[PDB]
Amino acid sequence: DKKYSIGLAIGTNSVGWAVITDEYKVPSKKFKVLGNTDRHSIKKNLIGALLFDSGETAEATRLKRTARRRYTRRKNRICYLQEIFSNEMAKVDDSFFHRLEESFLVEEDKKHERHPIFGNIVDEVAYHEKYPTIYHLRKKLVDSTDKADLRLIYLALAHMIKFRGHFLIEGDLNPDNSDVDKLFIQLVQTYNQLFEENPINASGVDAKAILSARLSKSRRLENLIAQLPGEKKNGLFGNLIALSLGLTPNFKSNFDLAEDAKLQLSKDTYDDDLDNLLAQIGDQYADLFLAAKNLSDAILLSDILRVNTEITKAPLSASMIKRYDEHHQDLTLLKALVRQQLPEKYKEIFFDQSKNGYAGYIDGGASQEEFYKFIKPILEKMDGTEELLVKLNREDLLRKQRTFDNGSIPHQIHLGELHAILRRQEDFYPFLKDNREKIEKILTFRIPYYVGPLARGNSRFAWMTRKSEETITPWNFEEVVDKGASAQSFIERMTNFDKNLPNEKVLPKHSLLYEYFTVYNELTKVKYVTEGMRKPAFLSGEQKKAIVDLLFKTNRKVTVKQLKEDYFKKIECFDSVEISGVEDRFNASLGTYHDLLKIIKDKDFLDNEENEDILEDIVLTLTLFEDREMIEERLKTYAHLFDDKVMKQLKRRRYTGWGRLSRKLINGIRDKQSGKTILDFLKSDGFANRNFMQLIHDDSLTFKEDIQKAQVSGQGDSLHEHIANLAGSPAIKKGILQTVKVVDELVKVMGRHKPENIVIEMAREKNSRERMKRIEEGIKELGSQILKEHPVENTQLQNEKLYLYYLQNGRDMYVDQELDINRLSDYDVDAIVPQSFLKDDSIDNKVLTRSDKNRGKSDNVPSEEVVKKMKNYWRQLLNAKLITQRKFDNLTKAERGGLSELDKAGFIKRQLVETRQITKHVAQILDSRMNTKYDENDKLIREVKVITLKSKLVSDFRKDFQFYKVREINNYHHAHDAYLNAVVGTALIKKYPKLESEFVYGDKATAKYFFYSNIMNFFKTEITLIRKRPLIETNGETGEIVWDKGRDFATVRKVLSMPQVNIVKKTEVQTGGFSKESILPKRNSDKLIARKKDWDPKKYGGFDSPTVAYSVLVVAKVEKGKSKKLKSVKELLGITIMERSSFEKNPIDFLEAKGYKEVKKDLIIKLPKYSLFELENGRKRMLASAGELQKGNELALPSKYVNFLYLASHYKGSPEDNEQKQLFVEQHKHYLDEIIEQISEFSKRVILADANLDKVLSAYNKHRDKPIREQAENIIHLFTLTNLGAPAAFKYFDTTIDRKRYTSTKEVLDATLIHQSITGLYETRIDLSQLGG
RNA sequence: AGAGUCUCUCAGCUGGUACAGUUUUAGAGCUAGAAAUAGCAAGUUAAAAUAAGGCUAGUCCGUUAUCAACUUGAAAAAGUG
DNA sequence: CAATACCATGTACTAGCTGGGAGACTTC
DNA sequence: CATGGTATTG
Ligand SMILES: [K+]
Ligand SMILES: [K+]
Ligand SMILES: [K+]
Ligand SMILES: [K+]
Ligand SMILES: [K+]
Ligand SMILES: [K+]
Ligand SMILES: [K+]
Ligand SMILES: [K+]
Ligand SMILES: [K+]
Ligand SMILES: [K+]
Ligand SMILES: [K+]
Ligand SMILES: [K+]
Ligand SMILES: [K+]
Ligand SMILES: [K+]
Ligand SMILES: [K+]
Ligand SMILES: [K+]
Ligand SMILES: [K+]
Ligand SMILES: [Mg+2]
Ligand SMILES: [Mg+2]
Repeated sequence: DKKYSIGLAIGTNSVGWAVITDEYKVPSKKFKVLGNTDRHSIKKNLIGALLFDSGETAEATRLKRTARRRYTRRKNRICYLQEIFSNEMAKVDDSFFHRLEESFLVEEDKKHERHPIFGNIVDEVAYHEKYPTIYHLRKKLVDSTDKADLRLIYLALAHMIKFRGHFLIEGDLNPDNSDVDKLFIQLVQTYNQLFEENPINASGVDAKAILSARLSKSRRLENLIAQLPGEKKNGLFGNLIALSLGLTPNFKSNFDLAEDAKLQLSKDTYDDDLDNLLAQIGDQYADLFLAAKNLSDAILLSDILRVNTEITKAPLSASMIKRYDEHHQDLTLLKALVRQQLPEKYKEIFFDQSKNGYAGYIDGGASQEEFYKFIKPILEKMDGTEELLVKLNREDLLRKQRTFDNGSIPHQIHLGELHAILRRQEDFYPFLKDNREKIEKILTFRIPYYVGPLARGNSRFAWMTRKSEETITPWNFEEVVDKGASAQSFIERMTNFDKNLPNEKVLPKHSLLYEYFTVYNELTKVKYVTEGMRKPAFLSGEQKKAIVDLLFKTNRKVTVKQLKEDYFKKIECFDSVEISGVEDRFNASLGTYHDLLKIIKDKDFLDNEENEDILEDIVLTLTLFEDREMIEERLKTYAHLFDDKVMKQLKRRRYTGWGRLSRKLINGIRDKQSGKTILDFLKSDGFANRNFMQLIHDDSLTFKEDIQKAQVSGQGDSLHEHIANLAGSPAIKKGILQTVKVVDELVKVMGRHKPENIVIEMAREKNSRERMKRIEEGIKELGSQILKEHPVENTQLQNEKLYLYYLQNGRDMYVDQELDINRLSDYDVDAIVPQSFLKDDSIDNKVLTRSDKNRGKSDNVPSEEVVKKMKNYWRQLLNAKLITQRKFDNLTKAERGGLSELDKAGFIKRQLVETRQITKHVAQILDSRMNTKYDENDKLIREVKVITLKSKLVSDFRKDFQFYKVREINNYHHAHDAYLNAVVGTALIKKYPKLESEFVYGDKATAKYFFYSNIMNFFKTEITLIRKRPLIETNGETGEIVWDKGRDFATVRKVLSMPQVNIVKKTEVQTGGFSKESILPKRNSDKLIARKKDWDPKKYGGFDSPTVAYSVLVVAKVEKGKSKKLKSVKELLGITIMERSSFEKNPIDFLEAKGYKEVKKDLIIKLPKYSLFELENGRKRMLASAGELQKGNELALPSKYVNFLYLASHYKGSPEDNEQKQLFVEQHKHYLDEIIEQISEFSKRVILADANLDKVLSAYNKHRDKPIREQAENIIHLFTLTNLGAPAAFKYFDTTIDRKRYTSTKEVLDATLIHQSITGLYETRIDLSQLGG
C-alpha cells in the first residue's frame, strides 16, 4: 500500500541511495537495535551512501605469479646442471655444491668451510687475484686450451645459465657474422651496382667507428653523411643508413613514389611494408634493402660487443673486462687527480657512503646516474679530467659489469661462450662431451607461451596436455608435451563460438570464405541508376560475380571510381551512373586472396572450388599457430602441391584475428526448399538481394528455424559471476554488485514491497610514461628535432598545454606557424567540436592554438579555410599517431558539410540519454531481478521501471535551483545525488510518459534540438529564451500532478538539510602482500621478519611493516614479570596476512603461542579494517589497524553554509543573477566566522587535535584581510581536518598543517562497537566495557 | 535497441622471457699506537633468497574477485528487525 | 606518552583472446 | 599517491 521509489548513484568508491515517496519526501523509520546496550531502537532517515576502497584489477597479482614461476624455473636450470656435474664433482670436491648452497649463512651457521670455491683462504684469494670478475674466468675458459678445475668450469657455465639473456632474436647468431666495416662496404657494393652513373667514393671512411659510436642515431647518420661529399642524409644511401641505424626513413622521394614507403626495421609489420615498396620499384632493389638489414644487425651487436672479434671467441666477456680495466685505470687517475687538486674532498668522495660519491656508488645506494650527477661538477672544476668528462657524457665512466643496460644481451651470445667452454673442456672430461647438447639445451630451452605452465591437474591457469605421463624436462619436452594440442587449446579456450550456432567455432578473420562472405554481403546491397532506368536496381547474380572476378580479384581495394569505369563503362557501356550503398571505396576486400596469389602464383588454383577445403585449412593453420616450425609441420600434408620456394613463403605468412560467424552458418546449412546456403543467397537472390540480417530473419526460409533449434543455453551464472563477466573496470564492477545488495536490503526494509521506479546514475571515469612514448614514437616517425631543441621529462607532460605543444610538433594547430614553448600561458586550448555540443575534455577533442579566434566561428567545427590550409599538416600528425583518426575527422568535418542540425540535435540528446553498455547491463540486472511475472500474452510485467540518467541532469538541476554540492565538506553529496536522481527521474517520466522509451529499460532536427534543450524547463517558473510557466505542472493526458513549484522545492531543501545521513564505510579484511617488500639489513628489533624459516633477522635482516588482515579482541591473561604471575588483560591483536591461515586453523593455539593464557574463546571478536566504535559525546572512531584509529564522524554543515561556500569560492548565468549571488555573499560575510565556529565546535567534540585546531584558528585570524573568494577557497581545505577517515595533511593559504594521528586503540576496548548492515539501517551495538575479567 | 562489415581507439584476462635492485656470506686490508684513533691502501665480482611457505609433489600452487552481526549448519547456505 | 619525520621494488620485451567507445556502409 | 609501520626525539 505504501508506494516509494529508489535513487542510486553508482561510483567507483561509493554507492549512494535514497528512498522517496509520492511527494518526493524521504521516509524515516524506527529500526530495532541489537546487542547489549540501553538502546533498543533508533530513528533512521532512508537515505545514505556506502563507501568502499577501490576494487583492484588482477594485473599486479599476475605479474607476481609469473615472476614466481621464473624464479622456480631459474632454480631448476641450476639444479639440472648440478645433477649433471654430480658424480664427477664428487671426485674433485665432495662438498663444493654444499658450500654454494650455504654461502648465505653466517660462519656460525655454516657446516662447511667459509670459502665457497676452494674451501681454503689461500686458494680463494688466489682465484680473485687472477679472476677479479666472473668474465675474466669466462674468457679464460673460452680461449685457453689447458685442462681446467671442474669447479671453475661449473661456475662459468652456471653463471651463463642463471643469467642467460633474452630471446628476442630468432635463429642463430655468430659474432663477426655482422662486421660493421664489412657490412657497410657490402652496402656500398650493392648500391654502386644499381647506380653505375651515380657511385659513392667510400675510401677513407671509417664506417666501423662512426656507426658503432655510442651516439644518437641521427648524429651518427650526420657523421657518416658528412664523410660522403655530394651525398645528403635524405638521399637514397642516407635513407638506407638511416634505416640501418633504426630510424624511420621515407623512401617515397628516393624512388618518385605515390605510396609513402615509410620503413622501420623495428616494427613487426616491416617485411610487408618492404614488399609494397618492392612491388613499385621492382626486385632489383631487394639486394639493397637486404644489405641494410644486415648492417642494422651489425650496429646493434656493436652496442653490446665493443671488442675486436679476431682476438677472442668471448667478445662479451672481453667487453666486460674492458669495462673493468678502464674502470681501474680511470679510478687510479681520478684518485690521483683529486688527491693533488682537491685533497679536502677526498674523504667525502671515496669513504662517505651517505654521499653520491664513489663510496656511495660502490657501497651506498647511489646509482650510476646519481654518481655521474654528483661527480660531473667535480670533474669540470679540476684540470686533466677532459677524457673522464668525455666518458661521463657517453655514459661510459667507471662502469660496473652487472648493470641495467645488460638487457640488450641476446642469449645467443651467452650460448656462444657456453658452447666454446664445453668444446674446450670436453676433451678432458668425458661427461661434458656426453652432456654438451644437454647443457646447451638448459640454456636455450624456454617454455613456449602457447604451452603455459607444465601442470598436472592443480593449476586453474594451465591448459597443457601431455603425450605421455612423465616428468617434463628441457630434453624430453618435444616428446612428452603435445605442443600441437597445447598450442591449439591456447587459442580455442579463448575464441568465441558462433552465437547463431553455439556449437560451431568461429572462422578465422582472414579465411577466404569469410572474406567472400563480407564482400558479397556488402555488394548485394549496392544499387545503381542510369538515364533510361526508371528506378535504381540491385546487382544481379551475374553482375556481382562479374564485379568480383574483374575488380575484387584484381585489386586489393575496389573504389567506386573503379566500379563506374572498370565495370559499368567497360562492360555495361554506361557513361554516367549513380551508385548507392557504398561511399568512396568498398569496406570489404579479398585481402587473403591477393596474399596467397602473390605466394603461390596460381590464380586458377585459387579459383578452383575443389581447393576450398585446402585453402581454408591453410589459413586456419596460419591463424591458429605462430611458431614457424609448427606451421611448417601442419602444412607438410600439402607439400606435394607447391614448390619448396612457395612452401617457404607460405610459412612466413601468418594471420591473427577471428571473425564472428562460423563456416557452418556462412556456407554450411541450407534452406530446405531452395537448397542454398547463406553465401549462395548473397551470390544470387533473384531481385530481392537479401543480406545476412534479412536471410536469418526471413520466415519464408529455414535459416531462422535452424538458428533457434541450435540454441543451447546452459547453466546460469550467479549474480557475482554475471557481474564479473561484464565488460568494465573491476572498480566499477565492485560498485555494481554493491548496488544490487543495497537494493535488496532497501526492499526488505519496505516490507518486501517493490518500488515504483529505480533511478540509477553511473559516474563517468604511469600515465605520464605513456605520454612520453606517444611523443617519442611520434617525433621519430615525424623526423622532427624538437626533443633535441627542447628536452622534457615524463612528469612535465601532465601539463595540458605542454603535452599539446609536443603532440603538435611545436606548431599552431589552426595556423601554419610555430609556437613558443616559453609562451604557453598566452596561448589557448580549444575544443574541436564545441563543448556546448560535445562534453569532451580529452586530448582527442582539444587543440593548442595561439588564439582560438583563428578557429573561425565558435558555434561549429573549425572553418573550411582552416581545413584547406592545415589538412596536410594534420595528416602528418595523424600518420605520426600524434592525433587520432577521430581527432582528424572532427578537425576536417567542415569540408564534409560541417556540423549538421541533426548532429547538434544528437549531441544534446546524448548529453541527457545514457547509452553506455555498462549502464544498460546494470539496468538489465535490476530489471530482471524486480520484474519476474508474465501476463496473458506471456510478455514481461514491468512493475518496476528502471530509469537511467546522466549526471548532467541533476548537476544542472543543482545549479539552476541552488542546491549546490561541495564534495570536500563531507560524504553526504553521494546520498544527496541519489535522492535528486530519484526526484528528477520520477518527475521527468511522470511529466512525459512518452520519454519512457528513451529512459526506461525494456522493449525536424530543429524540433528535437529545441525539445531536448528545453526538456528540463517544466521545473522552472520563468524561462528566458522570456516565457513563463504555471506554479503547478501536471501531466497533460492523465491530469496527475508531477511538480508543485511552491511546495516541492521546499521538500528537496528539507531533505538536503537533514543532518542524519547513513554514511557507511564498508569494513574489509585486508589482503595482498604480506608486508613491505624491501629487504632490510640486520638490526636488533622484533619488528623484523625472517625471509626464511631459519634466517634469524638479527643475523640476516628481513622484512618489517606487515599488513594486518584483521584485528582480534582478546580477553585473556598474560604472564607478568619474572614470576610469570597471571594478569587479566583486554587488548587488540593484529592478525597479519601471513599469520591469518595459522590463526584461523586453531585460534586458541595461535593465541597461546603469542603469550595469552585462559583465552575467553567466546569473547573473541573479529574486527576488520574500518570497524566502527562510538565513544563519548557522539565521537566515533574507525579501526585503521590494531594500533591506529581513523576519524569516524561526519560534519553535517548546515545547507546555508554549504551554499555560501559554493557561491563565495566560485566553485555562472546572467549578469544580474551573478550580481545577486555576489550581493548575497557580501551580505552574509559573517558566515565565515560561523563556519569556523561550526568547525571548531565539531573539532573540539570529536576530532581532538588541540595543536592543529589552534593552528587553524591562528591561520584564519591571520588572513582575515584576504579576499572573500580566497578565504572561502581555503576554508574548503579546512574540512580535511574534519573529514571522515584517515587523517591527512592540508594547508590553509601558505600555512601547512600536518596530520594528527590516533596512534592508540586502547580507548575503543571500552567503547561501543557498532556492526552495521550494508545500508547502516540495521545495527548491532556492543558495549565493550562489559568485557574484561 | 540488436546484428555483420570497415577505420581508429581504450580497457579486461591469460601465457612466455630478460635486466637490475636488495639482503647475508666470500673476495687475507696495511701501518703507527696499550687502546682511543690517525695515515694510507682497497672498491667493479660471486653464491644464495626474492613473498613465510603448501600438498596435490606438479619444472604445480601462494598478493584479483567476494566478506556487518546473530541463529541454525561441518560447511554450502538459508533465516532474523 | 606527543610531535615529528621518513619510508614504501623497478624496468624491459613479447604471444594471444575478449569486450567497451567513436565515425561510417548495410540490415532486423 | 596515500596512509599505515617504524624509529627518533623529546
Ligand atoms: K513513488
Ligand atoms: K606481461
Ligand atoms: K663453522
Ligand atoms: K660501441
Ligand atoms: K655530405
Ligand atoms: K650503489
Ligand atoms: K650487483
Ligand atoms: K567506405
Ligand atoms: K597466427
Ligand atoms: K613439391
Ligand atoms: K590565454
Ligand atoms: K580483497
Ligand atoms: K668482505
Ligand atoms: K576474504
Ligand atoms: K558492514
Ligand atoms: K596486447
Ligand atoms: K576492438
Ligand atoms: Mg620459492
Ligand atoms: Mg644480483
